[PDB]
Amino acid sequence: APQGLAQFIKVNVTLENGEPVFIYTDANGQVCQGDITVTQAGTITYLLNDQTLKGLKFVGVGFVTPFDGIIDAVTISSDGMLVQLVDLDKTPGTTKFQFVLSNTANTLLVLSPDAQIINRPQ
Amino acid sequence: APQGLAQFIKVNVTLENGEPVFIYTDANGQVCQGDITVTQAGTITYLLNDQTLKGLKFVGVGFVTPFDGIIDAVTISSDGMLVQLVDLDKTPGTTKFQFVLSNTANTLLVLSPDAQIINRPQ
Amino acid sequence: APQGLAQFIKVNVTLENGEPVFIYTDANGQVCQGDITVTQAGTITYLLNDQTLKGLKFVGVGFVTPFDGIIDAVTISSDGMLVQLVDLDKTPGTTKFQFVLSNTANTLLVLSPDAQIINRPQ
Amino acid sequence: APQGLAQFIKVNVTLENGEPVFIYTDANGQVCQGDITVTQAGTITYLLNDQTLKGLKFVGVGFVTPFDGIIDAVTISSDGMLVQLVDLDKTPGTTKFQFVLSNTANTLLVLSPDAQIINRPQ
Amino acid sequence: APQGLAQFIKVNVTLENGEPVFIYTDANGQVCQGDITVTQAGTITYLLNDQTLKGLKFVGVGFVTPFDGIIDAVTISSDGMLVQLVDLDKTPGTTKFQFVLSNTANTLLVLSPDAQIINRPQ
Amino acid sequence: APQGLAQFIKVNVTLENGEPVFIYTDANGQVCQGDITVTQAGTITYLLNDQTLKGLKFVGVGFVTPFDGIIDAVTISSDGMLVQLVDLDKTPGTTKFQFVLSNTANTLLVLSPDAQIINRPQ
Repeated sequence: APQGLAQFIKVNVTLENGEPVFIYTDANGQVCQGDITVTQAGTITYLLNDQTLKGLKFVGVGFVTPFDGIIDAVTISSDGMLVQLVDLDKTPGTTKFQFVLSNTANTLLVLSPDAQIINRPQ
Repeated sequence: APQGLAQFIKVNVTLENGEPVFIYTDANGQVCQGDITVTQAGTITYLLNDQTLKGLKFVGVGFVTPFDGIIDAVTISSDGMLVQLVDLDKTPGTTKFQFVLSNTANTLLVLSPDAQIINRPQ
Repeated sequence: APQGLAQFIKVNVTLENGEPVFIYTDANGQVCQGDITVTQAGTITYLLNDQTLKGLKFVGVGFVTPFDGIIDAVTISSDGMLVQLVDLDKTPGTTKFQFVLSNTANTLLVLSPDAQIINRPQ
Repeated sequence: APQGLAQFIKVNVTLENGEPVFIYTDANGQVCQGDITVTQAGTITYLLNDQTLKGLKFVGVGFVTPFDGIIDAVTISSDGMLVQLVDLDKTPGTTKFQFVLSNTANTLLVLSPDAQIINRPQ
Repeated sequence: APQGLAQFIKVNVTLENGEPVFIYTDANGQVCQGDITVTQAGTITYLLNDQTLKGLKFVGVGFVTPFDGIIDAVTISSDGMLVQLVDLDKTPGTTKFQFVLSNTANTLLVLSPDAQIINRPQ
Repeated sequence: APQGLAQFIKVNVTLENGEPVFIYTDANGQVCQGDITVTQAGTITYLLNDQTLKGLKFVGVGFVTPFDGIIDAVTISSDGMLVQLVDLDKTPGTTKFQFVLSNTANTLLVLSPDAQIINRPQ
């Protein structure tokens, strides 16, 4: 049976001047931008590395255009350390998303700056 | 004992071209922009009017700079129809925020475009 | 646009003889009774100051007559440190309510003695 | 091995004059008062029969004196139709409790009038 | 009014070779097997004694044949330390169940080996 | 940067003789057994196709040996329609797991029969 591709990205969050900074690293330890191109059906797994001491946990992934069909689903682990995107790469196009996190310092949700997914179907 | 001001804003969400559009109205029924100036301690109450048929519910209010002290706390009702901001208007400045909503069509979170709160202390 | 009033009350909880005692203070640090009169639309914000060492968190606000229309809605923060009442002060009358809290010592919910809200519309 | 007693009570909730009325029935279909005497270790199982059309669900059982040791624990089913009290009947005395329920009409919690448990150890 | 029987079982969980082992004890401190015979309507209360240092909490009780009517309901305490089974012992027969637990080491659920309930109605 | 493999399995659940039957299908529509061999780091995505009319939702994936390191993490979607396993395929060996589901007919959790994951590292 046909398999897709599984991509793995670490979401490192530090504090600079009291506020969160999101640094993505790839499987080689290379800093990468937030943008991903998807060229076949698959998954994108984001692992949280919270270095802020603010108790960050993923609560989901947010979209300004959530019905565009670029990302099919979001799954989250019980400890808020992992989020995964399912992308069946049927609908071509681009979508902008932001990570949504809770914190233990206050009751405000934390948003990352926007990142982009580009689908190029097969 | 000293009282603050309570502001009330309706968050009307429609669909245009399949995607959500956020229209804020004030207590007079006037369309207003998302930006609010806070000139003393108080609360801002947002009531969801979901006209999308996508089962939107508030899940919180998100901030790219959540530790800036502009908004002190966020409260949410059990049905996801109300969110309230507490703003003690001690720390002057401006912060950008986006509403975060769940939907019943898919498992992606919905984000509004950004809005601004400006604190001018007394 | 028309604004309402935002009232702020601290809910101090101590232990006397092993059991919780609720002491309300107002914005001046004055001990006040639990009763509030509402004379226009607005909000009431309750901040938990738990001095019990029993891990108290708000889980809601309870009413024996919940459909009386005196309080329109209750919102709660994610950390259980704040609850807010929305009172549009359209329907005149009085309602009795009790704070509902979880604790970390056991699986029983904690109730405050009853307090009253009196609505006097404009 | 030693067994305790399991008591079963139906919590019938109707609306009279728009507001909830709690009617307890016992295993014979007899209306009973809310008060129970516990004369050995055991459980009390409360089954919700909501006749209000307000979508009531148990969310817990509340106590003004939650650390008195009369009731050891509360368990709740996932559908909010059952709550159970564990009473090891070690500590003698009496405690007053109220059922705490959510509803689908508004975001206020619903409280029953108080009921009493009397422990008489063996 | 007619009463049933309340049974009490402690679910002791240790680690052997890095993995959980479930040891049931009865009200006398005797190790018992997981199997219970129910000969009249009643409850079975399971208390978690987690000796693993893996932060185990009950999240429910699972069944391969959940619609067989042997167990009528499951209730759980807010701290995940207690689960209770309601067994009205109307439908005779046997059912196999496993405890379902969360842990704080990872995001996998923990299952006990299967145990059996045998109903013998009156 | 290095990518893994993403596998996709549909979890079809029917009722036979009143009880759930789990039928797995692969990306070709072929019925497959529950067992999967993992030969490099990647993800396994399970999509629920509930044909039971019992309101099944995934609540997690359970393991009798949850600390064996075969599966690194489980993620779940907000609607309970998807669960995903992360398998970094570092630790070789085999583990047995069961799907854990809630239902809307009763408060018992639903377990699948066991399935196996076999890790063969690279």
